[PDB]
Amino acid sequence: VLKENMKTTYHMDGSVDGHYFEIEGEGTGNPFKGEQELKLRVTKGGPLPFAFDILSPTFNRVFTDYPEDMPDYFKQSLPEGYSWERTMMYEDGATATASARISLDKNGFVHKSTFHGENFPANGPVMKKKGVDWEPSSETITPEDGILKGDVEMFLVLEGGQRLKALFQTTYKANKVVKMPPRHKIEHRLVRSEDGETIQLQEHAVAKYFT
Repeated sequence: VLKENMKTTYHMDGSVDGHYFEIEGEGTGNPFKGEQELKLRVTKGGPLPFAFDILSPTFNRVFTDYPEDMPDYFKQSLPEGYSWERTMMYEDGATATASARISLDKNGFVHKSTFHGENFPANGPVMKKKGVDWEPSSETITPEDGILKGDVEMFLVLEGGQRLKALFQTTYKANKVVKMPPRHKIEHRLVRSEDGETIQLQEHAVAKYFT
C-alpha cells in the first residue's frame, strides 16, 4: 500500500574510471505530490574523487505528481515495483550507465542501484568536483508496448555558472501489465545540499500533458 509519507532505504554499488564506491541512506517523501528528500552517505571508497551530481538522478518515479486522469505507470507497478536502465552521454565524451530496482519491504521502498562511469576527463569539472546542481529539466516520456522510454537533456551547473551538457535516456519497466499512459512530460527539479558528511537530495517531479 502507498502512504502519504513513504520511506526508502538506499544501496548503490558503483565505479567511476576504476574507483569503486558504495553509498547508502534513507529517504522520505509524498508520492502523490512528487516530493522526496534523501540523506545519503558514502560507505565505501570515500571520499569520492568526482562530483556527486553525476550520481544524483540514480537515487524513483513513484514520486511524481500525476494528474488524476493520466495513467500512472509507476504507481500502478506497486506492490511489486519496477526497474529501470539508463545511459548518460556527456558532451566531453564521458559516459555512464546506471540501473535500479524499486521494491517494497515492511518499512517502505527498497532502492538498489548500480552505476558505471568512464572517460570523465582527469582535469575536467566532474573530476575536479566543480558541480553545483542540475538545471530543472523536462523529460519526455514515450510509451512503447508495455514499457516507457524517457529522454531528457541535462545540464550540470558548475561553480561560476557554466553548464556541462549530458543526454539521459532511460527505459522504465513494470513487473506486470498496467494501463499505459499517453506520451507526456515530467518536469524535474533536483537540488543537492550537504549536512556534514551527509549528502542531501530533494526532488520535485510533476507529470504534464503536451499541448
